Amino acid sequence: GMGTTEKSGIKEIIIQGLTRAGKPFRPSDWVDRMCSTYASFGADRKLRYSPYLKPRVIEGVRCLAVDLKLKDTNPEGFNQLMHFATENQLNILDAEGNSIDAAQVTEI
Repeated sequence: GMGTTEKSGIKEIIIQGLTRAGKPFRPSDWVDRMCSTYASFGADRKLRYSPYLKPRVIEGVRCLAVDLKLKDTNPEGFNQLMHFATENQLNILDAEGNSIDAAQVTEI
């Protein structure tokens, strides 16, 4: 804010389920889809949502937390996950839940 916020040390982010217009995106299971989308069967024919991805609730809105470690191991995956925010125009937040841009993330 007209001060030194030259980058940060963000290591977890939260894609809000609420748009830049302040209204909540649909379907309400969008958060559940992004888990499935990166899941796999764990050799026992049950799906296993990967650890780098979990639902939340904040201010009553659902939203999806994302671990930045996934970018180390599969940067393409996390990239496409970030892009989904820009798609539905969701408020990209950080670990505290301040509204940020994706440039503050995929450059660490």
